[PDB]
Amino acid sequence: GPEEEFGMSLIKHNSCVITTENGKFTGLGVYDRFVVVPTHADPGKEIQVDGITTKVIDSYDLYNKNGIKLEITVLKLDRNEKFRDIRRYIPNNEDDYPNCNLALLANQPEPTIINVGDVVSYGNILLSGNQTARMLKYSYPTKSGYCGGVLYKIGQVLGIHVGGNGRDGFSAMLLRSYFT
Ligand SMILES: *[C@@H](CC(=O)OCC)[C@H](C[C@@H]1CCNC1=O)NC(=O)[C@@H](CC(=O)[C@@H](NC(=O)c1cc(C)on1)C(C)C)Cc1ccc(F)cc1
Repeated sequence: GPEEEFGMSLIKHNSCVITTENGKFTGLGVYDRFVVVPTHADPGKEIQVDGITTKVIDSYDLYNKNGIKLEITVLKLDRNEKFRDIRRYIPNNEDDYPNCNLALLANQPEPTIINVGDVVSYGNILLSGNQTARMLKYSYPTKSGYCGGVLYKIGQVLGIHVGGNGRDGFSAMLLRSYFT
């Protein structure tokens, strides 16, 4: 089945467990030594990538035009390994996406693929009191430990999981123009 194989491939080549003072998160390698984590992962001067202490050269928290956070932080890692370029899989615009999946690595016994169903561009939400913009919503009972999880569909890297309430799950949207 090509979409599930695409999912495991994306974890093999583009996923990693980013560890910070806040705990372990699924990091998504986007291109060269750039990786994204939830902004609430709160990455310091050094983070652990798959257990290896790594220095982060620069840390860029992503915000929309009106100053609201996107809950995406772009990390530029000090390390030899280069990530495969998945940018061509990233959407240029906001949209809705039926039958999506979530690729989990951190806090999981092993790389796990969860089907969260239909996804909708849901607008701004309040995560633990904090306004957050460009939210993809889905009706799936996502749990603690899922943050950083890569929302995807065959040939499509849609977003990274950042929150939920036992009922629904929310992902920070990935847009191509952010990785330019
Ligand atoms: C993922 C965090 C993680 O894995 O960290 C590893 C150390 C986690 C996923 C949720 C836990 C419960 N269900 C989940 O899917 N994210 C968080 O815990 C963030 C906080 C929340 O998600 C809160 N939820 C809401 O605020 C909320 C709002 C709506 C419309 O639906 N749910 C609950 C835990 C109360 C952590 C976080 C993220 C972003 C922030 F700006 C602040 C805090």
